[PDB]
Amino acid sequence: SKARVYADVNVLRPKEYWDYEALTVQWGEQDDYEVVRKVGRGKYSEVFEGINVNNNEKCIIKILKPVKKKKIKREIKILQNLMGGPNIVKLLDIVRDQHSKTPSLIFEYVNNTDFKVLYPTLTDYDIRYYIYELLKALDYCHSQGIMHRDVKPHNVMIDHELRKLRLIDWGLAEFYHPGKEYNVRVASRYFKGPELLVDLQDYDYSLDMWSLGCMFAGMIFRKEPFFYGHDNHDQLVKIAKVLGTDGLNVYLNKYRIELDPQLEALVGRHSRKPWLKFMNADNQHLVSPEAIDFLDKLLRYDHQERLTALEAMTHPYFQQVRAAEN
Ligand SMILES: O=c1cc(-c2ccc(O)cc2)oc2cc(O)cc(O)c12
Repeated sequence: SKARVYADVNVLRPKEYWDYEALTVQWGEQDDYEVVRKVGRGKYSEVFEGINVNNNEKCIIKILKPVKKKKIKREIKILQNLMGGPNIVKLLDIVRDQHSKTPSLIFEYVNNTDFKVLYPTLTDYDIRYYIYELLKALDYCHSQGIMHRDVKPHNVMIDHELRKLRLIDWGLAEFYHPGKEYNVRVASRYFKGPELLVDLQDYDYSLDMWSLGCMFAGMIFRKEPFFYGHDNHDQLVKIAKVLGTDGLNVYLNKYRIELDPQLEALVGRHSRKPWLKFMNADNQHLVSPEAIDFLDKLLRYDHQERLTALEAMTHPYFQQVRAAEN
């Protein structure tokens, strides 16, 4: 399998662009940036609101947990390559503690509201707006040869006052090369595409569009997370119970993949559940025919069948957002 768009990006570009292991980091001054308060954390980092003591402007200090050289260089290289692209978080500096060599990444500050409290307040129009802004970031990173591989609401910072969105945490992101087999242990469980769950390793940018579809379904149906599996096997079961197993079998046959007998037994056989079955009184004002058409075009087993980010942005679902911008 191969990406249907942007497959040649890293091929045309000089090796320096994608050869992240050859990067040599130029370290800033640790002292320039002071921690004000903790804002977040995950398996690989802790995140603090900070102050640049020179200009007294706010920043984000991302303190990395013990990480291998290769992986830190990958995140840094991707951030540098993408710096300045639409709605991509801006990496401003890279610093380290002299004693322990603990690295911190320094970013622009976004006055975020956590999705668990933000998303339930969003109007129909705001959902269309913010999904469009997120699509700008994804089309940009894909156009630059990069898959994010961890799209989820936790990685989308929104200053709802300034209507500003940034796609953050490029720590799982990778360069796309035609024919390459990737680790499937990427993306957060609830946002893992079928490709990850059935061990299809030669995946591409389309993985992010599945994750976006999950995020989107969660928003319009007010069911967060939308596919709620307890482990990676259960995650495929949850998907199969929505999309149906008939669709799953054609997919598996196309890419000549056989499931583990344990997984096959858990998946069983399931009818397709139409999208309107998720509609209720609470989500009613969000679940229009255009929303459904758009969602249906993202949540496809076959990664080659999903809308590209560029296509998604042209969907009639976003026509009002485009018109406002034009
Ligand atoms: O402005 C923010 C930026 C970041 C951030 C987190 C990881 C990155 O690679 C880059 C930026 O995380 C946050 C996490 C929060 O809970 C709140 C934030 O405002 C931010």
